[PDB]
Amino acid sequence: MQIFVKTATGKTITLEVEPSDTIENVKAKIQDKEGIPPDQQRLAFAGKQLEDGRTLSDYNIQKESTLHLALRLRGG
Repeated sequence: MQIFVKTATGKTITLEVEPSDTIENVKAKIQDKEGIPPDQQRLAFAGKQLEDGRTLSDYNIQKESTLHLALRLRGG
């Protein structure tokens, strides 16, 4: 039903996407939440590189399972 994307800051974010809206949707639903635009973020699953252009539910996403997110540097 839902999923969990945990930022590199250690903050947990409960997310809700469609099974076939592509990984791109996982980044878009967080763009409004954390405000961080695309590209500045990156997704993974237990270390497995996730990629857009494929059905996320067929890729690695599972029911209420945990994913791993990476963000940009602070810059200073």
